[PDB]
Amino acid sequence: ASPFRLASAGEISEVQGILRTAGLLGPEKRIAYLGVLDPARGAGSEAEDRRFRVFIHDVSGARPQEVTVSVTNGTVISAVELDTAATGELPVLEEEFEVVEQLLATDERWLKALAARNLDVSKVRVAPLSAGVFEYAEERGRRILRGLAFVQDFPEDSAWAHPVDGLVAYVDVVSKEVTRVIDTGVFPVPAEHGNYTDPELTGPLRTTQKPISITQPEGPSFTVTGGNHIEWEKWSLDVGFDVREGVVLHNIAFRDGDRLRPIINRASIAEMVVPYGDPSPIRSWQNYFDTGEYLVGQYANSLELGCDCLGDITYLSPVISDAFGNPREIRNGICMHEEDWGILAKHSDLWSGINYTRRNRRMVISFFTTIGNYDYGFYWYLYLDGTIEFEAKATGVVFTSAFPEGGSDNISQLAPGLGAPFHQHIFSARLDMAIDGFTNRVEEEDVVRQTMGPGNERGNAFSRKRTVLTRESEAVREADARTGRTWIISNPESKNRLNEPVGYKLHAHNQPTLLADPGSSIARRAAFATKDLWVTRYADDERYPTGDFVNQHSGGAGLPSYIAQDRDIDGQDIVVWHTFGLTHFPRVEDWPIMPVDTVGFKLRPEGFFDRSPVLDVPAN
Amino acid sequence: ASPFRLASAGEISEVQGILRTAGLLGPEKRIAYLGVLDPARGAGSEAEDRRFRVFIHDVSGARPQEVTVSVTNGTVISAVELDTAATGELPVLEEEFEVVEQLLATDERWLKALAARNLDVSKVRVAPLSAGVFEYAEERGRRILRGLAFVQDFPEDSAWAHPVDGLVAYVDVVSKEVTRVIDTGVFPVPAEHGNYTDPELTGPLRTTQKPISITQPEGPSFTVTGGNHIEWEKWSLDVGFDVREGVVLHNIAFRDGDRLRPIINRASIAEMVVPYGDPSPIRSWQNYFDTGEYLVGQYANSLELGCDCLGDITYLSPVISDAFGNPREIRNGICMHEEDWGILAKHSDLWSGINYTRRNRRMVISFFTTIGNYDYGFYWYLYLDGTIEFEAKATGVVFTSAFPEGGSDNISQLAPGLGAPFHQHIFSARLDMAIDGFTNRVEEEDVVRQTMGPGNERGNAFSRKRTVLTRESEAVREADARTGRTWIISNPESKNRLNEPVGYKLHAHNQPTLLADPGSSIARRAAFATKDLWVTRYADDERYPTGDFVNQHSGGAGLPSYIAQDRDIDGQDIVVWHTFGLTHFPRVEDWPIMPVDTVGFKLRPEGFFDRSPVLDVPAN
Ligand SMILES: [Cu+2]
Ligand SMILES: [Cu+2]
Repeated sequence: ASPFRLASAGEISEVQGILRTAGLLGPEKRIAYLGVLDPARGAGSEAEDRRFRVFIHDVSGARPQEVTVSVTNGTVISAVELDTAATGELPVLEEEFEVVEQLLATDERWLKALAARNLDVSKVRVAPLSAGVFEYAEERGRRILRGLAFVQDFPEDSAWAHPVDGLVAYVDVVSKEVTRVIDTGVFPVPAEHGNYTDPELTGPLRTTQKPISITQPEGPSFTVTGGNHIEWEKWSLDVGFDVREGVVLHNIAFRDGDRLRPIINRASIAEMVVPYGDPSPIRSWQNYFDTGEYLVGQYANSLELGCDCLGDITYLSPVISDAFGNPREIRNGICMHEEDWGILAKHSDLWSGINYTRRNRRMVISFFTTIGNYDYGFYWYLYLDGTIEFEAKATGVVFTSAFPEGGSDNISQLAPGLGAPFHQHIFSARLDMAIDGFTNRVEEEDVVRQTMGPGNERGNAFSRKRTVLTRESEAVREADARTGRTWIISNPESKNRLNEPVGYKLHAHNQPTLLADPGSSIARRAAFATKDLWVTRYADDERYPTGDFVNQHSGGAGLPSYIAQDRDIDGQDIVVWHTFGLTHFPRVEDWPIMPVDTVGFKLRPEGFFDRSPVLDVPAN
Repeated sequence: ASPFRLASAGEISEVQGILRTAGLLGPEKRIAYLGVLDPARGAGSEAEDRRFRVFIHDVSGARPQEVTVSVTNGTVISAVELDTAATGELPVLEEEFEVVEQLLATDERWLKALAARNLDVSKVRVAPLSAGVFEYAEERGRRILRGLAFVQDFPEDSAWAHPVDGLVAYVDVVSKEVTRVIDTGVFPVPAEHGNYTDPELTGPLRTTQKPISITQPEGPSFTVTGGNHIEWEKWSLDVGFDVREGVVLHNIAFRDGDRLRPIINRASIAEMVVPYGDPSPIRSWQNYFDTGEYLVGQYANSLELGCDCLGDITYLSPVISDAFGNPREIRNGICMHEEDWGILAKHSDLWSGINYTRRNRRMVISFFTTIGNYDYGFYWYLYLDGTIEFEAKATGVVFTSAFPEGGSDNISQLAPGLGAPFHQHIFSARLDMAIDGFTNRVEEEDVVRQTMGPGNERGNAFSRKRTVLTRESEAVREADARTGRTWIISNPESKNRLNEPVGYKLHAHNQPTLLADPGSSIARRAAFATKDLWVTRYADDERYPTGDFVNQHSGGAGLPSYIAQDRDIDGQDIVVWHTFGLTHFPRVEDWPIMPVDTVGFKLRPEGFFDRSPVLDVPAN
């Protein structure tokens, strides 16, 4: 049995049983996070000790704990109470989100505000959002949620079309008290509806699209063994799933003839922040840490065939735990399939008379998640030529506000009186590198322009330069699209036939990074987002760029803390953290429902192979 | 019917008859370029007048002429003699390429160079490349091609694997003289073959790739009328083909309700430069102007179904003129098909209970060309949401040299002793803008970061700024990926319902531009490539960023010349020229045959529509 297989429903139940038996899961206990711990550093280590990490919250306000249980031996390996005001609060529970609207509905200040706007309280939906850490000392140690109002005229109506601006409430979800209600002024509530399903808005439906059928008469080319192990066109990997990160890929390797050579030990989107740049007090605290605070894997959708995933699809239905330890499966939550990718290589040679053409194809592993108004698709691609690529697709309904009279420098109009606060969606891919094994290093490669003169008389010469990042204090790098900056992860002791260290080159999209002022809370809490690439010495306890407990943490927690250790990264077990995102000034065509936009990165072999790894692909 | 239809065989033959009748096409004349001209500006279209422009070369050595004929009226509109030493030589003739190897084979200095290397002349292929303008005063006014040697061991051998470095010959293709033979020293000639079809090199072929059947049961969704008029999912356009530019798109328009709205009047890749960065005198003059010097449309491949173009494909077989004025058809030279493009939009709403998912698709129009060792595919994409995108695909065999013992800063090693000089593939897309008509303008949009303080107390705010480029003198812009710089083309007199000028935003990949020293011959001849964006006031004689005659032509024509006019581009008939390219540092993975690498750009609607233009897309 592989130590990388997906956690079984019975394993979750087993952790529940172990926890309750240990008396760590009473009536007031809630599992805020639960996930298996994959194998520590070993090699010939065979002791199958399946362990799970759990964050246990206490509804009575009693200190929460971080517990590690061995589902194999049925024991509690560790259990530590947490001082949340120091180390941060646990992830928000879905139940806590639910209580916000309820409480506000019976709060005088809230009802007072709704009354002044002639808004029927039973029609007002509340988006219960993370609070972060700002200037309210009373919040330290307490679990707060901040709610924003949206009018829903009827059950099937889209409330996002009707933001109630000038109003925000702060709710303590444990004592269940409305700590604050702020009403800066009445703003008219956008009247037009945004029901993209209403024929009055859609108009007659197109009858012009003919069907495109993608089939595989002989089935797929990849094989799935042990439930989540993929073998496809020389590639080898394990598809894992975590409630916090979503799909995680393990042991990405390419079989170069005889040997199965490792490339990336673990690949995942370790974080994703969505900061808002509207200076209004109503939204200036708004910053979603979808992965850290909400847990994107928890909200994974059940993908439909022919709708979400077209073609010959192979599904994985991961199992997560609920607030009480009961296993829950996300039916068809993961799509696995291979798709045509046009031309791989082509050449019509005059001298030899040989005309050669080959088609490319990509293995696709994906999942979609819904975080309130937004929906995000996470796609990992494996190409025939050895390229690894990640692509995040953003859709959903844009978060609205009112559009100020006289316009705004931080909000765009989408409809009459309907505003759309500017914001970014910034991802962090954590890549536990394993280029032909763990001894790796990273070089920053810049294009080098040369001056016309001796040795370059015609001024046509251009070169390249590579700077090795030796210590962590010099591994916080920024982009420079102008000089064609990329980053190469190589293995100093593994050379190709030309006696050069094998490698893989990371190609970033060079999108803008965190725009917020450097002294802001969000710049402190999402420092990872302020730079494009980070390199750290590997450590089993350094899993997220923002830290373990992101919710309401004061700042400096993940990457900036890890880097401060200043460890040696030159030819060591290393991890690459790549920051990449979309800076969003919503447009009229993003309303009522935003068409997909994407961001990503990819890594290509750079002297990894001895020649093209795709010479054996047939004509077809 | 449509003045935008493709030139027919008959029209070509007729142009030949008109030139002949006019005494402009006797036995010593050769057509170096022939193409139909676009209808003149202004709705004042007094019937059909199909005019063609021709560049006529004289094999006896007499001055060439540029001629415009009205194939409709059977007249010569104009015909002028060309002083090629001032205005540039005509594009290279296919026949002139054959010449080089032949002449060299009988030259004593050449045979002497070959003998010094123990190479059999009958086995030495010569790559006859464009000359450019350097320090050879004797070349002024003459049609020169420079030759580089490659050993081909047998008929089916790939000579690219065996470059003969240290040797270059200059040849006058009209007087048929070998003007120069330069030998800098013997180099070992790389021995390994690069026969990617040799079973011994490929190893047994994979038997693991199952079929991926892409079919359209009811046929395609697009219609082709009048030979080249395409109508697909609200889009409307004409697919034209020019021997110099290749596929050209005309009258790109989107049907918005009852109104056919124009977006781009004309789109084409107006130039394509491939500069080499090896300071060796053997190659320091190497710079392919594939479009301007070689003419990409003339080397377009015949695309095979199932191999090059997969799915339900509608082909176009454009007609070009051979060197004598006879028409020549390029069978299946252009592919037109629509393809699935994943998720268009997706949202699962808690509050409304509505889950919505829609698929995207794109109209693809492409062709592939072969310029000696390389092959480039040109792909234009039209998406359901109104996005217009271009993608250039680079493949084939890389241009080799010897890898110097002791390494190199401008050449990389691909095999033992085999080098690959550093180079770039830079394109220029000419976009004759028509955003809701000709009255357009361009703004450069930068993201704006804000300082924490009054009005932005929490330092989270970020904005954007737009600068209107009013005169051509301020319309030569550079990229700034750091500030998310983009360019918006709007129609100041056409507003969306929110009273905002409709527009389209151009998203560049922000790859490095021309690396050469600014004082070099290439920097001046490919000045366009030194900047990302140029905007000009439309002129019927301003068609190429490099001018009409690029072959052995110095700076003095093209964009830098047009720009000096400093015309008004603020709310005028304007043209956008976007420079974008690849910096290729050849890797071992690119040998023996290069796997596809890509580059491009796209334009997305920016307040062009009144809401998402895809609400009428059915689920089915
Ligand atoms: Cu957004
Ligand atoms: Cu290249």
